[PDB]
Amino acid sequence: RHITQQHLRRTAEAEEQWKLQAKEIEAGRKQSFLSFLEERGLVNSVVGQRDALDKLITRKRVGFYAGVDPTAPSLHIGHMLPFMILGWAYVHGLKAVFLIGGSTAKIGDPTGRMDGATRRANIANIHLQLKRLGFSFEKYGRKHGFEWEWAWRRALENNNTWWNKQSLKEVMEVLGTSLRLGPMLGRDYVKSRLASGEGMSIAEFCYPIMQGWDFWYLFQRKVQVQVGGSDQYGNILFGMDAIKGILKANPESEWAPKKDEDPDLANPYGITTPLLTTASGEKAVWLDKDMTSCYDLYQYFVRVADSDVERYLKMFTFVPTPAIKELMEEHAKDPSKRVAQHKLAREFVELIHGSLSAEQAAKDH
Amino acid sequence: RHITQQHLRRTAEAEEQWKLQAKEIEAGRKQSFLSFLEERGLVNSVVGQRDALDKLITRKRVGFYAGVDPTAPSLHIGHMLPFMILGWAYVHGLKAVFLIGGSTAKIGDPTGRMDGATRRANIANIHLQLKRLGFSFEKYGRKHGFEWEWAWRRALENNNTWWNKQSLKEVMEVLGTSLRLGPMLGRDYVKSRLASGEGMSIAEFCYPIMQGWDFWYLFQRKVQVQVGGSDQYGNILFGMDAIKGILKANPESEWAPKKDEDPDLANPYGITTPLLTTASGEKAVWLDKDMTSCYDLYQYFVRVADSDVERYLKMFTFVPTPAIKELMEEHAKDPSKRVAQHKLAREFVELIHGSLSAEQAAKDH
Ligand SMILES: N[C@@H](Cc1ccc(O)cc1)C(=O)O
Ligand SMILES: N[C@@H](Cc1ccc(O)cc1)C(=O)O
Repeated sequence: RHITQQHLRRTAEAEEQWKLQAKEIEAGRKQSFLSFLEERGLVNSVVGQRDALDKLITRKRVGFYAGVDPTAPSLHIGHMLPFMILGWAYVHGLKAVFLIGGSTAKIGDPTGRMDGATRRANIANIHLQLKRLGFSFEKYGRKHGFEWEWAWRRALENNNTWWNKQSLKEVMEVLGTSLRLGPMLGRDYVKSRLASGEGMSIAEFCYPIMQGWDFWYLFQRKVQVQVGGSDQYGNILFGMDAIKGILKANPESEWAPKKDEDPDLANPYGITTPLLTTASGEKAVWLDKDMTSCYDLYQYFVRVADSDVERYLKMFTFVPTPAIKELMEEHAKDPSKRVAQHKLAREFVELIHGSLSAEQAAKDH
Repeated sequence: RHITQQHLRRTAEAEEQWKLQAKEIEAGRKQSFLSFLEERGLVNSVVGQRDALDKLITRKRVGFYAGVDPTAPSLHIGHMLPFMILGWAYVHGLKAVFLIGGSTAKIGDPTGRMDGATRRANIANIHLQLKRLGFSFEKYGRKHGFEWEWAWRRALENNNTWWNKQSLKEVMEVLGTSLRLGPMLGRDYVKSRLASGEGMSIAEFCYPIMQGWDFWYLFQRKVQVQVGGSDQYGNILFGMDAIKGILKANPESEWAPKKDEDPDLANPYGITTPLLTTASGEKAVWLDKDMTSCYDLYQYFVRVADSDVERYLKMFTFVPTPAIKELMEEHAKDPSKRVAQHKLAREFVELIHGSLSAEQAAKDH
């Protein structure tokens, strides 16, 4: 009854806070969120106009989301950089949505290229890991630290929440009529797999459509930025162009920027993170304690190159940048003792497995 | 309660009648249904092995269906040949399904290449025309004539009965994973429209998938033969190969031919009718009295070439073939008087607009 009143008031107050903060940033006194992500090295590139996205985040309490296909029994450190971004986003009052690809995983992302019983277990375990990684980001966040507010928004979703019932009709009418075949047949892996004679299924060919429709679904629900690994660039761009195509064809839409509104504030954007390598190829260190014990995880992060510990510290921890600047000189004193590698490992193992587990692994090694 | 008992008994009796009739045909004493359709010139070609389809129809009380996309405010004589087949099928105890393309028409069949308000009216009017064309086939049938039985089955469907809710997920999993992209990109109009730079939408590209899924939906419901115009050959073959692909990948399926069962009795088949021309191109004579009065329709069929009145009589009427053989000699007496053209016109105008209207138009002209 009157709860809509309280909630609406709170919303207004949040908007005020964001407008003041926006005056701070845009006048120069405070650093924008995108600039910060860059100084942490979590931004491999922006899908869309970079300054337009900085403008969006500064002017608007928007939402971010990253998706993982449960094609692994557990997460590994490779997935963490998008989530790091989400983490940051969350503790900065922006909405963070962790998405599990329940339906998309049954097809498999054909970039850059299984049984159900296994896949269901994978879904369950990763769902647990992200459910606890949320609260973990809250704890770890309020320690460095960020004051938890009522405006903070966190969400864990599984896309088959809507693919269990999403009509093919609606997808074809709303989105299918906007997408053009030629451009899609221009995609890299489509050219590759058609040239090789290996080919594809129609299901595989329609994967980026399904992912774009996840993006659209979350777009109607205040999520405007999609975050992913570098490899996902193509899928993210495709998403944006998809949503735009919808708006450009339903200009009367509840989400289309009707003049005189700034289009940069209504459009979708993307962020791609760097790619981690084991001095050779991509990434395998799990986050399931039963596959990678806390001692083994810690052990992995201890043995990080002296050349890399800076970027790694900026990307995999919440420690302030100045504390890193000083810690790196204090490390330069005697690099023999892994001064930085140890802070890194302890920080991350805490972020993943808890503070007690982290200090246990630390005292051990 | 006990109504399932009565119905099941009736079903058994029908199966008996069909088995006896099948002994008649296969021993030679009676003509098969496919052979009959051929002697009427309604069979331009068979999609699948012809003798296998003859075998199917002879051994099994299967179902037929033809689809029309409401992209015209009314039907025209061009649509009639598939329906003629259906008509025959119906009056022979086989199931006949007339399908309106409520959803497919919103996309438009891209072979061999609009607003909603109009399209809805089109749907309504064609729905009326087919609803009355069914009862019309019953009347006209029991006049030549065929004894109406309890086993006779007739149906009028609109595919958005299931596209209003059909999940994209189910289509992709069941069918999308079987379809291969390369072959589809080999389709004629896809090569044509990609070469020209005109291109397509994804919705257009997925049209034959939707139509194949209509075929699959009706396939689960005892309909095994799809009938269409010659132009629809590609769409029908694609349908068959689609259904087969489903069965070949779900061999445990309720509809897959598990040995030792004859696959020819479990597979889908197609029939394509000839194409009508106005001595130049395709077909425009409507069946709506408000667009083509009974006098105008009759007038069209009166002026048919003497060279063509035989095939036209075999295809557009239920008159027995011998009655045509004699009527064509009685016509050869004095071709000046349109002896055959008149029987043709009267017959068809009766089949479409009623007996009284037919005799009115006849006495007029
Ligand atoms: N494509 C991502 C998973 C994903 C699933 C759904 C999305 O909406 C986005 C991303 C991967 O393979 O890791
Ligand atoms: N393709 C047909 C219409 C149709 C629609 C649905 C079907 O399942 C079959 C046919 C036409 O254009 O005339």
